[PDB]
Amino acid sequence: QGIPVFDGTRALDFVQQFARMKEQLDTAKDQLAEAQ
Amino acid sequence: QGIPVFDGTRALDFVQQFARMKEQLDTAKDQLAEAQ
Repeated sequence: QGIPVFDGTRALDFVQQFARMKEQLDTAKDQLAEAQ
Repeated sequence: QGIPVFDGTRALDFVQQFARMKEQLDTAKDQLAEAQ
């Protein structure tokens, strides 16, 4: 679009959110293994 | 709104987040198939 901007704060926040999503995915896979 | 801005960094980050949400959804569907 126009006038690109780098929201430096969201980068750290997005890294943390990505880590928590990884951990949620790992827990879900553990549940799947348990059910199997 | 006003003065549109393209946060080029979030685009890559959003792609990664979308991939992880896809994988979470796939795991949830696998759990559902297991329970059924």
